[PDB]
Amino acid sequence: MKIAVMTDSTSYLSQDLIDKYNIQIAPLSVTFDDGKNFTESNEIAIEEFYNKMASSQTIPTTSQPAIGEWITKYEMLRDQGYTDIIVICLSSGISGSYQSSYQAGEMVEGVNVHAFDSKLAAMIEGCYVLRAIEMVEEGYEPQQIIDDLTNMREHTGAYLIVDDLKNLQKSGRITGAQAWVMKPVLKFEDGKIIPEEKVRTKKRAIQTLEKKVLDIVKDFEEVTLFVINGDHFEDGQALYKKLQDDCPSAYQVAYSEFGPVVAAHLGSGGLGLGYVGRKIRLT
Ligand SMILES: CC[C@H](C)CCCCCCCCCCCCC(=O)O
Repeated sequence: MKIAVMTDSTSYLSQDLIDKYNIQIAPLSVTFDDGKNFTESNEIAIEEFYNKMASSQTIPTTSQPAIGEWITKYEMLRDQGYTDIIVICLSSGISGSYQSSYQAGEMVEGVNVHAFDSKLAAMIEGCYVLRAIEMVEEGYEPQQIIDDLTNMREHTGAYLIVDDLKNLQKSGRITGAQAWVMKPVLKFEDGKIIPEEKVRTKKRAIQTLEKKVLDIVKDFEEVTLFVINGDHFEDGQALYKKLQDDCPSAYQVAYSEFGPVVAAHLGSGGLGLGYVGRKIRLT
């Protein structure tokens, strides 16, 4: 038994971790209104993406990995001698990437695929990859890893804000906000993005993100927090610095950013605060 762990590009793992653990990536893509298509990778300079998105009369659209891209990746890992593949996917609530990876796993011969619906995105999704790789090294079997990740998902969540709900509304990735067709605070709930509160200022929304999350993770035996920032540098920097001041060092507090595919749906000003009830290995 040789177990591989792979994921899609929206887990936004650093190239260092991808290189070190040889993590295969099924990439998602972005398509701009001038017909220019782009595949997600760390090669992309993210400020260049925000610039083109701001200079687009029409919001760009995104694509999940086609089912054939999952298949090709599964066959490559099988043909390298892997018998089992753990697949960490973007939330099934916002993308078909998981169901495609699931269906692709049924269709590929000679290797066992264990697709996992992270029910989130970005480096919070990435944390499931890093937990899976850690357990593989420790000798666990695929069902034990899927069981552990499922328990991890019960103590994992995220809150977030955006400058303008237009991008989420255009793509249909905000649920239950038909009345809004003030500053909204959103959260993930069973893999979908819903409104949580509405505050008067952006600064109060950022303080609200911290309070919501700290109130939750206070009861966890292990805590990892991720500040995941968009195109406004000082917003993520302000939240990250304040968390380092307000949290004990027993909390793991990390920083990351949104890639093009997620940025296309949030628009400018996206800022997330995510939590995992585990001490995830980030090295
Ligand atoms: C701290 C964690 C953060 C709060 C996470 C925020 C994630 C926001 C996701 C926006 C929606 C992306 C849909 C991509 C669909 C891709 C497709 O299938 O086309």
